Amino acid sequence: ACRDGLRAQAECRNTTHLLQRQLTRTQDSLLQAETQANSCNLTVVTLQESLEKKVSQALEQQARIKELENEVTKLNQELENLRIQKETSSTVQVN
Amino acid sequence: CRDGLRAQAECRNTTHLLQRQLTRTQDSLLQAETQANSCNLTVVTLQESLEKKVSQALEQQARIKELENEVTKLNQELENLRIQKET
Repeated sequence: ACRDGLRAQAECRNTTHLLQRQLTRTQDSLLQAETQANSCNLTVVTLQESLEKKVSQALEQQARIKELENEVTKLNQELENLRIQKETSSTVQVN
Repeated sequence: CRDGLRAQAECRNTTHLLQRQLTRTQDSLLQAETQANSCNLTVVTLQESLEKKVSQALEQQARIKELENEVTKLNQELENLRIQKET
């Protein structure tokens, strides 16, 4: 009889009911994932900020190392010059 | 019956709309998870680059201190030798 109809209507009502709950739960999971992505992005920006500072600082240090190397070379040459002056202090032309 | 045929066609249209919304939301969910996973990789990449740059800055600071010590040393040697000469 119309028993078949009542059963079909119940099935459809149950299915829509279930789908609504699944939809709400999936949307909630979506928003949770988006919340995680947002937080992660701030972490990325913070790391990028710190890396920029360190990259600049490393370059500054390399310039300073170069400056100091040049000074050590200069002072070593001055010491070497004094040693050579002593080495040659008795050297004359004899021919 | 007809009381059921109408109620059924409607409930069918609603089922389909909800199934469509669910699919869309699931797909957006997967995309958001991928954004989070990609971001996680970027974090690891940056953490490792930052660790190397921090370590480089430490090595370079050690070198700077060594060189500064050498400069002071040589400067004093030169001053002692210069005072000694013709005093």
